[PDB]
Amino acid sequence: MKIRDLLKARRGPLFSFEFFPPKDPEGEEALFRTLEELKAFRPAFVSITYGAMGSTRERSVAWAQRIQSLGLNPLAHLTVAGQSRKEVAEVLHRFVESGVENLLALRGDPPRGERVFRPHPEGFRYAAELVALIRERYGDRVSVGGAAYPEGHPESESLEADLRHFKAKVEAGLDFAITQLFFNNAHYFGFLERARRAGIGIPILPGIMPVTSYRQLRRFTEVCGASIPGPLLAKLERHQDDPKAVLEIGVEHAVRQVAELLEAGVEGVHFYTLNKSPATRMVLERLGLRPA
Ligand SMILES: Cc1cc2nc3c(=O)[nH]c(=O)nc-3n(C[C@H](O)[C@H](O)[C@H](O)COP(=O)(O)OP(=O)(O)OC[C@H]3O[C@@H](n4cnc5c(N)ncnc54)[C@H](O)[C@@H]3O)c2cc1C
Repeated sequence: MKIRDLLKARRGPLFSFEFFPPKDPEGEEALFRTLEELKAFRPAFVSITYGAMGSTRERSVAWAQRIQSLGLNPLAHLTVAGQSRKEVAEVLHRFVESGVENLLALRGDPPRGERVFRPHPEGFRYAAELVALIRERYGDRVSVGGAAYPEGHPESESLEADLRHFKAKVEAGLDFAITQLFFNNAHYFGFLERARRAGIGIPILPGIMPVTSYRQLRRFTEVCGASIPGPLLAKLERHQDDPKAVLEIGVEHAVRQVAELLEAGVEGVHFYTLNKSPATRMVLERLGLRPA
């Protein structure tokens, strides 16, 4: 069930989505419904977001195990921020020990209120270090993915540096990568070519977040450094007080993006659902897919 193999032997573009482990029963109940609805569209793998600095690691392990019994293939996210190397290696072992064959090796953001990353006094500093750890201890027993930034990571000194660091991370042992969310496909195609030019040949999957609220869009882009197309921005701002109009605008925009990506031959599309199914399901259905 390694993503590396799923990509190579695919019969068409892979559908995947991400969810985060809830912090309450109401959250769990809502997530279960979301998993049920999206599972009907046959996801190749399902990402499990890793709480900031390991704050909810036990929950990640719990869900990595739980979705397998639901017939889903887990891509367990794992960061090195705010945790000792030992703590990281431990949770990593719990994932593998639980049947997880796919890991998304990440660094994690700085603590809240801090713009410059600082590692745990006894932890890793770069995602590449975790990729190396995973390979050194498990080899090709698991498939590893990493984050890519079409518009550059906020902390990178320059785009050239951002790309060099990504290549280094790939060289550490990545089978694939998933990009930060983007709203204009040009950002993605441009990054893809910059990558190929730099000698990177691994599959780089586009990460897409269909918008369901104006605030959501503004806040997510402000934090991740992604940009908003002027036309989309104007439309969402004008209809922000209308939940239905906003959902329609966001879904249509995502449909347009995804339709072109699929025609361009991407190997798959990764959806950021924020534990909600409506937007993603509407995009898939408007693209012509129907529940199994
Ligand atoms: C698909 C995806 C999934 C994500 N999932 C999660 C999640 O589950 N939990 C979570 O907390 N966050 C998650 N994030 C956010 C991510 O952790 C933050 O963007 C974080 O700030 C960077 O993580 P990274 O793995 O990209 O780091 P890195 O690749 O390590 O990059 C961090 C910074 O260090 C620089 N750098 C890298 N190597 C070097 C070097 N050798 N020398 C100098 N500088 C270097 C980079 O250019 C960059 O600016 C996700 C992001 C994406 C795109």
